[PDB]
Parts: sequence; structure tokens; C-alpha cells
Amino acid sequence: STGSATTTPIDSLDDAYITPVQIGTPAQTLNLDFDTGSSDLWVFSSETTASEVDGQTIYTPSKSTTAKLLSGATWSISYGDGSSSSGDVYTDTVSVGGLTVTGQAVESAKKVSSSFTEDSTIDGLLGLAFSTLNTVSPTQQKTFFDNAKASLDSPVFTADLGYHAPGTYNFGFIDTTAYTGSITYTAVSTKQGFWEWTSTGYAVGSGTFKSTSIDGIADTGTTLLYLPATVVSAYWAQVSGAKSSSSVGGYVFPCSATLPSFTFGVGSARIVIPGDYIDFGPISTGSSSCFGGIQSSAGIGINIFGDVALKAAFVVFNGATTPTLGFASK
Repeated sequence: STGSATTTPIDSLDDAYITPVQIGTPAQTLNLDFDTGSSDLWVFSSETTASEVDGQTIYTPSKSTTAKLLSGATWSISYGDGSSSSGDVYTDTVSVGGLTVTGQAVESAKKVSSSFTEDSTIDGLLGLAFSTLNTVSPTQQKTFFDNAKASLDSPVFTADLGYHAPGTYNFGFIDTTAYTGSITYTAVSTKQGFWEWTSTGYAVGSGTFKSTSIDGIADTGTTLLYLPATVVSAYWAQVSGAKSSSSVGGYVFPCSATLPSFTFGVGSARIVIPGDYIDFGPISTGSSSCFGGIQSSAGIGINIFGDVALKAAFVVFNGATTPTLGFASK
């Protein structure tokens, strides 16, 4: 089997991407944030505290003939941005792009933090990291990918995120029309439950490439590119008037600037992030200070190749017995 679904930016900045997902029978379609940095499939639901729902579409298990309470199971998750959610668990039929899993754990939120409530466009998350990170207790549950894997034509999914445009998540096949050149594969460590890999270095604009190992994660659920302070300082030093602002919470730059590109290494291959991908616009409406898309990881504990990086590539998440990541230009 295979599946193929379009993913759409939630706003003009590409702050996140939403992908329609069918849950239950008859189908209830929710728009979920596919997140390769977490491992829970959770949704706004009929159980979510009413004051914490503001425009989201909800999953109502009582209206699904295939929903079953997963008795005694609870979940609770905290993300890198400080957001959180928790609740109970149903099993139900879940389909993405024509690919169906029966008996998928659908984590129904009873509570969500303010950042979720305030984002009316995101109806929940679909985790695509390793199932070792799933938070369901007392019986950990599998991701949609892990449950689909044995049925897929190839045990892979691909992320093809758009810059200010829709893109695609495919399951079970590699669309050889969707990228240019060849795919470079690189090793993955699953020790922390992430798609963790080591970049071979970076360049700023037309500058020379610096060969250096940068361990980090491929995380579709993170907007920006978070790298070591040395790398980030080297990038922003090439932008007149850029500075790190403790009041704003990262590097800002004059909105009048033209940003340089940023290149990262994948083995001997190179992915180039155009400068415009690094512009996240005014820090507040009407400001002439703009927020940078490359930020320091120093206060995180991990480097994160988020959407800023991943949208410059066609990315293969190879879930074979020995997982690997692949990157191609596009």
C-alpha cells in the first residue's frame, strides 16, 4: 500500500503545515500537524475542555462506529516550545492520503495549553518520530507510520514541504519526479527516539564550506533551524544590523536586509536554503525589525533541522530495520 497527502502552510510565514487526516467511521477529517519530532497522534475532541477549544475541528469518538476506548490509557506530552496536552485514548481507523490503519491509538485531548487553543488551524498532531517516545501509559502505543509499515510497499515516508506553498507527505514510496539529482542517505541514531543524524558542515552565502559535524534532528514540527551558537553567529555576522535580542528571544535583522543563503552538508552533498526562507517577517505587526529563521540551539540541548531546513529538500525518512535519512535538492 501507499498514501499521498498534501500538506499546506497554516499562514503566510510557514509557521507550520497541516495535512488532512480521516479518523473514524464515517470519516471525521481533521487537519493535523505531522511532527517527525514526536510520537503521539492526538486530537482536539468532544472531551477537550470547552474553554480550550477556539475554532478547531474536533474528533467525536461517540459518532464513530469503529472507535473503542483504550481502557485505562492516558497520555500527557510537553513540547520543546513549552506547549502541552493530555487526555485519554481511543483506538480507531485512521487514513492519510488513502493509506488506512485500523486500530490506531487516537489520543483524545482533555486539556491543551494556550498555544494550541490560540491556533484555530491545527486540530492536533500526528507524530512520526520513533514509537519509543510515545507517551501513552501504561501501554505505550505505536505511531501511524509504525502501524502502517508492514503494509507499505517500502518502509518509508517522505516530506516535501513547500516554501509559501503546499507540499506533500508520501507513505510507502519515493516519488522520483519530486526531486532533482540523487538522494544522499545518512545514518540515523534512534537512541533519543528522534530522526537524529550528523550534518557534515555548513556555508554562509557564497562563503567557503566549513567541514564540521553537527548532530541534530530532522523535525517537521519545528518551524526554524536551531544550530550551535558559533554557526548561527557566523551566519548573522553577514547581515548588516543583525543582532541577538534577549527581549525578542533570538536574532533579529533589519527588514530592509537581503539575507544570504545557508548551506548544510549531507555527506558529500549540499542542501542550500535560500535567504528568503530565513525571513520570518516583522517581530510585531508594522515593525522594521524582522525575526530570523536560523537561531541558536544553545538553550535547547539539541540542534534541530526544522522546517526552514527541511523545506529546502526532498527528505526521505527510511524506517527499514536500520533507519536512515535521505536528502535531495528539488
